[PDB]
Amino acid sequence: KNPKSDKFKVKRFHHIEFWCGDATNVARRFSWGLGMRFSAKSDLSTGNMVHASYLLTSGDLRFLFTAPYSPSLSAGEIKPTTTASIPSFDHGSCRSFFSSHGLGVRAVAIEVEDAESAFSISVANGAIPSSPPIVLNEAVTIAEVKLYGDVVLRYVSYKAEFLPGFERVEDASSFPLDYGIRRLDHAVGNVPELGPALTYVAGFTGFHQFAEFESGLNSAVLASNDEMVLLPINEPVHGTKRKSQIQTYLEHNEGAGLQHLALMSEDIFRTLREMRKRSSIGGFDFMPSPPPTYYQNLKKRVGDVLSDDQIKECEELGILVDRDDQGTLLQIFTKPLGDRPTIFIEIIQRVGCMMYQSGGCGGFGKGNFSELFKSIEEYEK
Amino acid sequence: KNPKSDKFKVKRFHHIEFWCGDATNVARRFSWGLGMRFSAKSDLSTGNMVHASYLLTSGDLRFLFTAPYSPSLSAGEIKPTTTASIPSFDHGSCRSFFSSHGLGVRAVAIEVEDAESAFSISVANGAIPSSPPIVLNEAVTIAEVKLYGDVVLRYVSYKAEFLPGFERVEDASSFPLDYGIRRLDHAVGNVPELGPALTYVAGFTGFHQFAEFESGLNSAVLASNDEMVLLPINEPVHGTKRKSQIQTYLEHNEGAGLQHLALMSEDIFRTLREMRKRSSIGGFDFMPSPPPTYYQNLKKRVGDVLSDDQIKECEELGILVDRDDQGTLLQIFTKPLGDRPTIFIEIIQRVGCMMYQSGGCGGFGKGNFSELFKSIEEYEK
Ligand SMILES: O=C1CCCC(O)=C1C(=O)c1ccc2c(c1)N(Cc1ccc(C(F)(F)F)cc1)C(=O)CS2
Ligand SMILES: O=C1CCCC(O)=C1C(=O)c1ccc2c(c1)N(Cc1ccc(C(F)(F)F)cc1)C(=O)CS2
Ligand SMILES: [Co+2]
Ligand SMILES: [Co+2]
Repeated sequence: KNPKSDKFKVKRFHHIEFWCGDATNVARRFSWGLGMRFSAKSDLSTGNMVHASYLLTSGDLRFLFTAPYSPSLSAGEIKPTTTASIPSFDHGSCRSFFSSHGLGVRAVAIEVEDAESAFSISVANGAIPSSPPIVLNEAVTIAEVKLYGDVVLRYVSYKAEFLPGFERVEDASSFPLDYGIRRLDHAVGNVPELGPALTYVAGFTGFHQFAEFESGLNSAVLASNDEMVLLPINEPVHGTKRKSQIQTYLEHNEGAGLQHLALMSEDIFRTLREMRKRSSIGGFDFMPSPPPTYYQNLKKRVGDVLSDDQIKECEELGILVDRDDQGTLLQIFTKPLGDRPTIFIEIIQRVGCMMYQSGGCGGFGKGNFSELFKSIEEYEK
Repeated sequence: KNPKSDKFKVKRFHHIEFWCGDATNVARRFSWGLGMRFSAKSDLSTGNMVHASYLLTSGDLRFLFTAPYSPSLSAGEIKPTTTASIPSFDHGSCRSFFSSHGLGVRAVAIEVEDAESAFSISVANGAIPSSPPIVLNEAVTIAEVKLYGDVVLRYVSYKAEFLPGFERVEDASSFPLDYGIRRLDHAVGNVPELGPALTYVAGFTGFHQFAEFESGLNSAVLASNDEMVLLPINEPVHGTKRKSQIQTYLEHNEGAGLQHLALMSEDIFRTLREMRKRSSIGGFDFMPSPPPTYYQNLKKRVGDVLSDDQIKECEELGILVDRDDQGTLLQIFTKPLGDRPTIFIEIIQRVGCMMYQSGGCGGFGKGNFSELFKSIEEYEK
C-alpha cells in the first residue's frame, strides 16, 4: 500500500555531501576507489575563501566533499558579502561536526519542485529548521532541515551546473573513471530510538512506510510518492548475545547519523571486479565473503533468476542475493569508509519490477540475516 | 666548512608524522600517489582507543598518518593507563592543530643514540619542551621539542618494529607498491623570521649551517654532523613584485610550519613516470613544466653529466636540474598535498659526491630560480 502522501513534490536524490577535514584527500581516495570522475569545484581557485568543495559524479550519483579553510581568509565577510558557494556552510558547524563524528555525511540532498515551499511546509509540519531557503544567482534554491543527529535533509530546486559558483573541472584533471555506479538507491540512518525518528521525518515529509517482505536492529523505511527516495532508519536492539553494531555505531559516532549509502550499479559484477582490484591500492575494502554453503543455497532460492555461472560469478565476488515477492536483489558491503566503525557503502543491483524499474525492487536484504547465519552454521559442519 | 658541533649523536631521519582528521583516507591516497606500502598500524584493532595511526613505507622513508578517535572511547583512561601507542598524543592538541593548519606535518622524527639525553641536552640549550622522554616497553624511547610553529622535532632511540604497540600489516592489506622512493632527503620549514628560527634550532641541536653554492624568500640550511639530517628554513621577502609565496603559506597555514618534504628516489625517471600516471586517478599533481628553452639550456649547464636522451627524458617528465661545485641535482615539485596552498612534496635524485654519497650533494636547487626566469623570458621570445 502506497498512500502517496508527500507534502511537497519530490523528484530524486540529488547529492550526498561529506564534511571533511581535508576535502582533497577524501575526494581523491573516493574517486579512485569508486570510479567517480571529478566534475565540479568551488574553492580558492574559483573565488571561494570560505570552504573547499569538490564534486565527484558517476552517472547520476553525486558525491560532494567539503572542508573549511582558515576563518582568517574570510574574516571580513558577512553573510551578505560571502564568497561561500554553499550559503548554509559554517566553519564552526563543520569543525564541530568533524571533531564529533569524524568523516561522514552532513547532507542528504533531494531535488524538489520548490525548495522554498518544501522548507516552509516541512517546518509547518514539525521539521527543525537548519538553513532557510536561499536563492543562488536567481537560478537555484537551497534549504535544509534536520534529519537525524547532525545530518540535514537538503532541498534543492532549479528554475531551469551543479550550483552557481561551482566551476566545471578542466579535462586534464577529470579522468573519465567509471566502474558502473549510476545512482543513489537509498541512504540509511542509525538512531537510538526508531519510533520517534520515524514519526518526526514522516511527520514533516509525508513520506510513507515502504512495504517489507536477533540480529541487533529494528528498521523501517520511509519512501516518497514514487518510492524513488528511500530513507531506511535503524535502531539498536539491546541485550543480544552479540552486541548490536547499531549501538557500536552510536558510540563511535557520538550519536545518531548516516550509517550507509547504497549505490546502484548497472553492472554489479563489473563494479565489484573494478573495486576489488583497487582495495589494497587506495580503494575500499569489502566485508568477509559468505561461506560456499551460501552460494550452494542460492540454487534453491534464486535458481530461476540467476544461472549457475551467474551464481558462480556472485561467489567469486562475494556478492549477496535476496528476494522478496516482486524482485531480486544483489548487494555487497564495504568495510567502514574511514577511521571509525561508522559509515560504510553498499553496492546494489535490482532485478525485476519492470513496468522503468519501480523503487526498492527486491527489498533491502533483510532475508540475508537468516541466510548468512544458516550458511555459517552449515559450513561449520 | 663543517664544525661537527652536534650536541648529541644523531643518526638519520626516522619518520614524518601527519596529523589528520581521518588517517585512513589520507594514508590510502598517499599510498597510491607515492607508491608506499602499508607497513604498520595502531588503532582500535590493536587495542588503541585513543588514536588511529597508519604507517606507510618506501625503502627507508616512513610516513605516519594519525587522527584522534572520539575522546569518549578513552574517557576513563589516564596517562598511566593509556592505550595510546604514541604517548605524546593529545586529542585536544591534534584537533587544534588540524583546525588551525589543515592537513600537515606535526612531527619531524630523527633517530638518535639516546632520546632521553637528546631531550635533556636540547632543553638545557634552549629547546622548548613538548613531550618528555617516555620509555615504551623498555625498548624504545621517544621525546619531543618544539621545532617551529606547531611542528615538533621528535627524538627516537632504540635499545636493539616501528614502535611498541604497532602491529605489522597483514599481507592481503599490504600491496607491495614501489615507485622508487627510498628516503627523506630534507624537510623544510616556513617561518616569519629566519634569523631567530635559525638561532633557536641551531642553539639546541648544535646543527651547523650547510654550505650553499627577488624570488620572495631568504633561506638557510641546518645540518647534522654527517649532513644527513638536513633542515632548511625559509622566511618571506616583502615588497616584491609577485607576493612572496612564503607569506601566502604563512597566511593559509595560520603561521609557521613545514613547507615541503623532499623524498630521494633511486630512479627519478621511474618515480615520475609512475606518479604522473596516477595524478588524475587519486595521486599527486605536479607544478607546470618549464618551457623547452629550459631543456635547451641544460646542454650548456649539465651536458657533461646527462646525455641528450637523459636530458630529453628530463623534459618529458618536467624534471628540473641544478648543479653546484660538487654535484648535480634532479628535482621536481608537486602541487599542494591538500586543500590549502601550504605543504607540498619534492622528488629528488642527486648525482656525484661519491666517497656512499655525501649529504646534500648538488645543493637544494637555488640556481633554478634564475634559470626558470631566464627560460620563461626566452620562451616568451
Ligand atoms: O540492514 C538494513 C536494514 C534495512 C535497510 C538497509 O538498507 C539495510 C541493509 O542494507 C542490510 C540488510 C541486510 C544485511 C546487511 C545490510 N548487511 C550489512 C550489515 C551488517 C551488520 C548490521 C548490524 F550489525 F547493524 F546489524 C547491519 C547491516 C550484511 O552484511 C548482510 S545482511
Ligand atoms: O626553495 C628552497 C630554499 C632552500 C631549501 C629548499 O629545499 C628549497 C627548494 O626545494 C627549492 C629550490 C629552488 C626551487 C624550488 C624549490 N621550486 C619550488 C618553489 C616554488 C616557489 C617558492 C617560493 F614561492 F616560496 F619562493 C619556493 C620553492 C621550484 O619550483 C623551482 S626553483
Ligand atoms: Co541497504
Ligand atoms: Co627542497
